[PDB]
Amino acid sequence: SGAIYVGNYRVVNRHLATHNDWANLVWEDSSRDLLVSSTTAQGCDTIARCDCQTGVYYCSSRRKHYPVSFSKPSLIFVEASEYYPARYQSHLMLAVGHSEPGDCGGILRCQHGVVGIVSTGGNGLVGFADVRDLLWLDE
Ligand SMILES: CSc1cccc(CN2C[C@@H](C(N)=O)CCC2=O)c1
Ligand SMILES: [Zn+2]
Repeated sequence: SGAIYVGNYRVVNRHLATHNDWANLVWEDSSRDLLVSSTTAQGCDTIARCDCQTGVYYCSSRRKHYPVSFSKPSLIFVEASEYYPARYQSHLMLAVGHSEPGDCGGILRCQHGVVGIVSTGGNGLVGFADVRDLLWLDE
């Protein structure tokens, strides 16, 4: 679990979105595993606007943050779940690091701000859904 709070918006993994998130829906993209809902309070998280490939993510299954090198956002094949059939997920970045399904939503940050949230991982892997291209989050 985990979410980004910026302005009048809440960014969550689409597969973890609640009934409240869907009744206050602003935008969703199944191919990215992202959903954005509107909120009654103002958020102060800062979204990074950069091409950083290094940062730190929160891993809830270890109660720890880990520094990682991560790939550029791209279409990567992801295996099936009760949430999705096997498919290409877009705007996804991989790093070598620990992750388990309940780790989805943990934030990845660089010196410029929030980069994305955990959404994948594998055998050692871990994947992050990028949010840096969502320029409208700031306005
Ligand atoms: C086996 S480690 C791991 C870590 C994070 C996530 C997963 C698998 N997964 C993929 C998600 C997606 N983005 O399609 C949907 C929900 C889900 O459980 C495995
Ligand atoms: Zn950066």
